[PDB]
Amino acid sequence: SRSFIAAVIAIGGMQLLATMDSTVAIVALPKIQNELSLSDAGRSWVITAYVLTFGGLMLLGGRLGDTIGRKRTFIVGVALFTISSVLCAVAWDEATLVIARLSQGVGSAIASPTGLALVATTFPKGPARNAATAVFAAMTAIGSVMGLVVGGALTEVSWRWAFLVNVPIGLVMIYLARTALRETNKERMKLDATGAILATLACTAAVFAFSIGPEKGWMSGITIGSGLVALAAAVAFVIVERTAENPVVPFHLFRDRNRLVTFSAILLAGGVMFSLTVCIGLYVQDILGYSALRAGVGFIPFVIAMGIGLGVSSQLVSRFSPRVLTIGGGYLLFGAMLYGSFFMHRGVPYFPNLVMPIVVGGIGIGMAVVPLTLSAIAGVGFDQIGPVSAIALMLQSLGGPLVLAVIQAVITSRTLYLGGTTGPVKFMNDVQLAALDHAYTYGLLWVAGAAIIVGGMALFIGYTPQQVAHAQ
Amino acid sequence: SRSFIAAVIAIGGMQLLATMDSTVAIVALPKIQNELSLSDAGRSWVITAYVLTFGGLMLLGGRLGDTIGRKRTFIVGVALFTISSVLCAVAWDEATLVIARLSQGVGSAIASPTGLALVATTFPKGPARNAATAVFAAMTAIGSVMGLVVGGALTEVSWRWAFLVNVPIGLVMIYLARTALRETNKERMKLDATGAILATLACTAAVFAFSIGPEKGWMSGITIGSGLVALAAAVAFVIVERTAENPVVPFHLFRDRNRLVTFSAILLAGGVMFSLTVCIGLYVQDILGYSALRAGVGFIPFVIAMGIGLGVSSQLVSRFSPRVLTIGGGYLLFGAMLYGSFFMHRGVPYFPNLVMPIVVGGIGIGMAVVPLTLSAIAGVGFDQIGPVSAIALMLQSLGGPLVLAVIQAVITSRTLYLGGTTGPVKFMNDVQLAALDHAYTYGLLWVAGAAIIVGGMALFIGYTPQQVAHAQ
Ligand SMILES: CC(C)=C[C@H]1[C@H](C(=O)Nc2ccc(-c3ncccn3)c(Br)n2)C1(C)C
Ligand SMILES: CC(C)=C[C@H]1[C@H](C(=O)Nc2ccc(-c3ncccn3)c(Br)n2)C1(C)C
Repeated sequence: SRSFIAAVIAIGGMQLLATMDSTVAIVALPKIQNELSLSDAGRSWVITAYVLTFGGLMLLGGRLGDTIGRKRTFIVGVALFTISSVLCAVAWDEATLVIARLSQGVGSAIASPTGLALVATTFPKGPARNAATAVFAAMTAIGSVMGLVVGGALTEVSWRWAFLVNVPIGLVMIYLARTALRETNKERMKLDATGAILATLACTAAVFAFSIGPEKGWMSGITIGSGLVALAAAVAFVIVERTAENPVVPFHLFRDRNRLVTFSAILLAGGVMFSLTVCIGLYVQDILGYSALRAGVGFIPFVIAMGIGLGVSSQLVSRFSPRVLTIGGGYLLFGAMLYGSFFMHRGVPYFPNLVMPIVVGGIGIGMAVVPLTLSAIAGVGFDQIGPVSAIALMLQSLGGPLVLAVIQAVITSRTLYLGGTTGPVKFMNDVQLAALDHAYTYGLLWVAGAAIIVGGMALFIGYTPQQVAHAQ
Repeated sequence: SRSFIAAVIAIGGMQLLATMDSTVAIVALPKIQNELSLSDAGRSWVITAYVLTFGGLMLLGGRLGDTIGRKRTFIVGVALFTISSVLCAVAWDEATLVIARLSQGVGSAIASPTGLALVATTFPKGPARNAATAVFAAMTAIGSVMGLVVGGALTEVSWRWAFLVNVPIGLVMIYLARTALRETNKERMKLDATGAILATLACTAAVFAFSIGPEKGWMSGITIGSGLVALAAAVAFVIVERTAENPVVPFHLFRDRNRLVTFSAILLAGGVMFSLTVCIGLYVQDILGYSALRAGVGFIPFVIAMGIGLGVSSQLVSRFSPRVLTIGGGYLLFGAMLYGSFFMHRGVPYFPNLVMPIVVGGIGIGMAVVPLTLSAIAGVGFDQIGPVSAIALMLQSLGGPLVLAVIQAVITSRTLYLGGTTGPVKFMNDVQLAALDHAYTYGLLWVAGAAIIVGGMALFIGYTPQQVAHAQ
């Protein structure tokens, strides 16, 4: 009872912390610019510092779990995250802020992968694993909405006070991490230093190239050089992993078609969800003119609906195949994305027009999330959960930017076609506002079209409700 | 008053009669084969003579209404259909049945397209036209189900009495149409005999080739010759229509993207509806073992649901665009088809596994069909409505076989994949029955894919509610 609650909260705390930090950091960018006197490059670098280390230290963090221990790695990561958040709060110049953000991203990349391995190992297959997966999914949304609310609330005094909010809750997690999580005293495995180094180099180079491409121009020497470095590092990693004991990423796993389909669905679904949340935030905080507080408190129905959906999916996964639940959730998600696409324009009441799509989509996402997570880590084995979980988190965090960039490009092209301007929102006339509203409602259609493929690829799962939701 | 009801029922009764006769002809084939000792070729000729005469002379029937008179043409078509129905029952040799069916199909082709023209040119734009369209679409399914019931319950004594049920219906049509509909009083036009003859012979050649394809083969010289003749006839028709005084198929109004998209949507939607009806009837009769009478009794809720959907759509079209209603109906129908594809197999109870999908699909079809046809008959002209209606009915009745053949091919391939057998379903064991059940449940997914492409392509309609459902 109490032990299970403590264990699931300790496992899910890292996702809550990371999402809260990201949301609060993105909310209070321009007060930071005013106080620190930063340029556009500094504004980009503040967010880029997190992503560089988050992406460049994913597989390594997944592998160190067997090298040292999962519990020790979890507390180490949470402690580093808290210390680097304190450094972010105390940071006085641009260099200190960048260093602190890089350290916090290092802690996130060393702590997040181990959470999925912990949820796989601590609880065996059965109802306990289902409930743990539901809690793990719910913590992310709860953290996102809470971070949005607190960041909006703390916009009146200073941006420094916002980072310190990450200190107490994290400490609580540490306390829980010291009690519920146990150690099996299993034999300690080794690490493939060459493969891990190659993977880290390739990931860091790719992330740096992707971030610096649009900002400094494409094919600007640095961009192509970083791309070539990433390609060479990936090729060397693939060559090395062919005959290396305890691979960083086992390629022979990806032969099964069930797992390939599941992972591709994970990538696409993560991209769609990230694009949806970014677009809805921009539309609510830009077009309708809602403040940060109202935008934050308007997503509580989303949290409640997603929790209800996750609970229902956890209850019903023990008898129904994962593809059925995935398509069932997608049905309501696609209904909401169309209702919003057709009957949303500036000047509509919140209650009868905006909250119902939120509730329907949240319920659909609640049913959709659990079966994919259960299928990803199904029948994997202890000595191999690490890389699978690391790849799952990597794909979820990687699908986002590409789809978001495509949607923003479509919206910009539509706005240019309607007769608007690409300037700032705060210096816009009525015609440009109408053009932007129509462009956003048009981009929702492309998001739904992407969801079409996301769901159609999920018809080839093949898993049965006896390999993911029963004991042994 | 009573005049409105009389007009709408008289207009739709031709669709009712055609659908009922087609259903009762499909039902009573084995009895005719036993009685007349006809081979498979005889049955194929019997089923295909009506199709040949219905497709070959459709455009001529739609065009002669302007030169002769719409009311007079409808009267003549109904009388010819009644006489042919009387002749069909009292037959002694194969030739008599063939010629009676040919005459009946000729009459149906002459009379059916004039119904939509009468709807357009008799009831002014507004609520009256909406109600007329709703009832016109409703009694098609009403006639389908009542003809299925009559054929099931009447073929237990004598097959000849099945073809004698059309006489009272034809008599009430002739009386009501003579009493209610009134003369157009328009100046008589002139007919382009050469173009009409070319189009009629091209359509006849195409239908004959399609009929003789499966019976003979795809390599036989007869099929190649028929196809070449059809292509040459189409070339002659299109080249002569360059400077036709009263073109049979005007190409000058096909420069509107909305109209072309609407016509393609009509084609694909009609194909999907025909395929779904045929497949569900075959599934109910073959696998579940239901009798014809039980199937007829079990589809009355489909009629009721379609009526409810039409009633709601007629009122809703006054304020919303065709796109929104079409997509909502497609949403409900997609949900119903997915539920059928997943949770259906032999041995299930009838009540909570077969009524809800039927009702939801009926509501969706009702909400979907009305906006499409109002879009089809919107803004054409008093001198070109006939050809437009003829093209609409031609595409609606032509889309069926094209997709039904593909669906049946997929079903047979899937059946052979699991290792079933080909032939009669009554002589199979449990293995082949299970294989064929899985094949039908798999083909439902392809029908759903056809529906989703239908909706995606109908997303580009672009009409305005004012031009379709607003008066003056
Ligand atoms: C051909 C076919 C069966 C289409 C199905 C799509 C679907 O079911 N689409 C879907 C399903 C699930 C998710 C999702 N969302 C968040 C997290 C995980 N999964 C998403 Br974006 N789209 C629709 C309902 C249109
Ligand atoms: C991208 C997009 C907007 C997809 C929409 C499809 C749709 O809305 N599909 C649809 C819509 C209408 C009809 C129909 N059915 C009978 C008679 C007339 N129309 C049919 Br088959 N499918 C779905 C709900 C998946």
